[PDB]
Amino acid sequence: AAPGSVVELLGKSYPQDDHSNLTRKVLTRVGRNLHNQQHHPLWLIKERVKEHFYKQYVGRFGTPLFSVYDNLSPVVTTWQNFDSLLIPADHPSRKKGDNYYLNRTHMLRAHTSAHQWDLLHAGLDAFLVVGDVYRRDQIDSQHYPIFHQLEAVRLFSKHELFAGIKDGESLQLFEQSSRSAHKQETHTMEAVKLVEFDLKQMLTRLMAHLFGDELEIRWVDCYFPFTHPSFEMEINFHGEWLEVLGCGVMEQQLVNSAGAQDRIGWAFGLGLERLAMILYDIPDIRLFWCEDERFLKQFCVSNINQKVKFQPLSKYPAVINDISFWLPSENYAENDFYDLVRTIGGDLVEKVDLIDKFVHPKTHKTSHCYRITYRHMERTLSQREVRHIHQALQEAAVQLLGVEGRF
Ligand SMILES: N[C@@H](Cc1ccccc1)C(=O)O
Repeated sequence: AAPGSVVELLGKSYPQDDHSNLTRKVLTRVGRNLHNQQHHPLWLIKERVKEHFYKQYVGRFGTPLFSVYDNLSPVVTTWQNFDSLLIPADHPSRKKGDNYYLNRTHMLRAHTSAHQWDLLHAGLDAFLVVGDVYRRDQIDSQHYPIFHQLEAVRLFSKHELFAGIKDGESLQLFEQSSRSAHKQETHTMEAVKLVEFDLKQMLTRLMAHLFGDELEIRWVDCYFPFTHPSFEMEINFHGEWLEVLGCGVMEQQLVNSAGAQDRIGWAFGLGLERLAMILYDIPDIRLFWCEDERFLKQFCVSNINQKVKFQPLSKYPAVINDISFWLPSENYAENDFYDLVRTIGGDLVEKVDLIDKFVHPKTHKTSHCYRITYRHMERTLSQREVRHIHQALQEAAVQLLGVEGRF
């Protein structure tokens, strides 16, 4: 089960090192490209978004052709994923505990924004990126190691932005003042208000297209290193406000660095599983990855506009088991255990909760106790088979994570 190094992926070879933390299970998902699978719910959202840009977005010059990139390799450099987007070298979004690193220099993209700089650099004014993205996180019905994002970028020239106004040729895109909560230092408020208006009006119309003139949305001010001002859009769903996308006015240093210093732009990044789970009332993110026809056939529509009225699957009983152990001497991350659960338990596991931790005074070691909910999306799980999965996770935690079984 070692080496250890190398890792081979899509023909290329990645020497392992101190950053390397890809699990075999996660790599078996690379290439699957659910966003490209005809009649998959993620493919369906992608197509409806594409049609909206092609038919229903208007510009004064008028409206850009959005070139669509849904087949980019997820293997990116840390420069693509982080530095091109002005993300600081000490930013927590870079933590080994949160990202799948092939090694020091390469990784599975954590967001589709990892392609913004390159596509700008190629001179494109308007583009969509659709792709599988990869993040190390907890286990519950809303988190999965792979999910899918749709990115959009839209640049404006000065005369395009101000095209509707009389003395517009004296209005400008850029100035030299201060950054506020409302604008970057090199942007005029004249420009920012028009870009922000275009961004939100375009997203509101896309949501009305996807959902119907019924839904309740709200804009929440937030922060990203690569846009300013920035927002999340939240949809109220089952009584709770849920974020589905981040967006904002692109940081001018990013746009200038790619070679488009005569442009101002907006960008957004939407979570396809998050929206699909809301649009269709899909209760667990693991359903996107199952091949059960009770789920999948419901999204075979005659055309991408035939409304699908998702009928929820039966829920099957769960088996609950706890697992406690002594942490190794200062070398452990919660997300390592979560990776190992994914590896051994796979899609049998509905969630894992760290329920207890304490330090033992005589020994100085830390104990963790995790509660593991076993529940299959397609069938009832036998006590017998869960017992065997659980015992294997216990032994595996001892061999690989260096834990000491406390149970
Ligand atoms: N990349 C961000 C979303 C985003 C895209 C573009 C602009 C602003 C925000 C994320 O994954 O959360």
